[PDB]
Amino acid sequence: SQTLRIGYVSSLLYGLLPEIIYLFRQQNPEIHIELIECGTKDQINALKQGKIDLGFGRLKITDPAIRRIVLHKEQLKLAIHKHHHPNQFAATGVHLSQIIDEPMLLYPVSQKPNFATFIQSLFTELGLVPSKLTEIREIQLALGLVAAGEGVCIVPASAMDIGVKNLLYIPILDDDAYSPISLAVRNMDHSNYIPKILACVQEVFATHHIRPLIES
Amino acid sequence: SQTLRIGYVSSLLYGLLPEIIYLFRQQNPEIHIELIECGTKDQINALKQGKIDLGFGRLKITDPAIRRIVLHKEQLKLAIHKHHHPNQFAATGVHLSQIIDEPMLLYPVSQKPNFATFIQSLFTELGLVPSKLTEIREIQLALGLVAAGEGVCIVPASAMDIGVKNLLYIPILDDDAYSPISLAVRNMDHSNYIPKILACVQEVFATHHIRPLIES
Ligand SMILES: O=C(O)/C=C\C=C/C(=O)O
Ligand SMILES: O=C(O)/C=C\C=C/C(=O)O
Repeated sequence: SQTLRIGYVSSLLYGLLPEIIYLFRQQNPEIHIELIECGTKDQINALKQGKIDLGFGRLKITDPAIRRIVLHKEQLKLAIHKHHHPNQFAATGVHLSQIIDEPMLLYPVSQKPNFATFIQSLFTELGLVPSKLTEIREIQLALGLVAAGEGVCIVPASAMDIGVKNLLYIPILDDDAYSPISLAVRNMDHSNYIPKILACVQEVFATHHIRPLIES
Repeated sequence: SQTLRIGYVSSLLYGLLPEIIYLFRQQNPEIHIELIECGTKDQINALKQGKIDLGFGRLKITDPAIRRIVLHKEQLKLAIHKHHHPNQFAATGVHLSQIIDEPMLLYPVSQKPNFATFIQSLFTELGLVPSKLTEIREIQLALGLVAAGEGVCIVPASAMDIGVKNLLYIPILDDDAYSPISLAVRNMDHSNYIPKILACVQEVFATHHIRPLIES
């Protein structure tokens, strides 16, 4: 009769999160899990109100009532159509300064701060201004539009395996070009699903030769 | 100043549609294209009201005011977690009769008829009743949930390359196990974007050794 509600952002479906949940379900078959689509910002209130218990997000949205556990620093990639700027965009990587006059697809469409405002700030903190920004509802749609020819899109590396054809995923060479994956929990939540889900995290990361940023 | 509004269902982003739009955009750079997320049923009214001009769908939803142009018959696959029923579900394929007591994920959540009711009817027309059905918002989410361990999901073959890890895509051996991709247009629409988009279709299909069901 125990129900664990887990908030997640869409891009995490293409990474190791499904494996983490699968392992948790195997180890804890009595626990009913609800996977709930929820942005990192929206997870704050969702956690505070008891509407979710765990929140897997990608922004450093701090709150005294919330504990953030940083799991992994994922590198960012510029998604482009494979015939776009064969010479200007090297497969070895681009700096953000090179793509300022490209129509950029941001995502998702949601309460802010979110991944769109995060990607914007990467340009901003370098003194750069993208020429055109369009916010798209979800990551896979933004990638579909890149392939349809509506520009470029910065995504986490795990998005490389989203099944949209004819894209290249090019390294972003600037130092701040990472998206941290984190688990948010209520600060005074002492339920054992937290240490349990974290052990699943470390096990799955270990399988993939990833060292969690946090030691168990 | 000409704007072509194109309705599409999500799964088509992992197929040849983005290429078709990209080719059309190259050939017709003056035409502004809006890609609009829209179910096959909802496309009927959208086309009738002039809110879209072209509708790429996956159901035979007929209407006297709408012309349906069937492009491709795509085979269906059962998405499973790679460790689920190693013996019972052969990689060579399953019949729908074999999976009736599996929790099934349907998609999307939308106005009906839709892909969920379509998948249901495949069981129904064989006298079969799935033991549990849960409707999920979108295809990639249903696939994420399969990998998280919430059951199985019938998808078109092109969904095989959606980047969710640890899934197998198993043939469905029953005869009716296909999802037709079609273009819907207003019956009395004589705009040249129709013959133009169809020529793009045939060109892209040709590149991929696919013969359109309709000859140009
Ligand atoms: O907006 C956020 O809070 C972060 C990520 C959103 C979507 C994704 O990663 O798919
Ligand atoms: O519901 C429909 O009209 C057909 C397909 C829906 C979604 C998809 O293919 O992703």
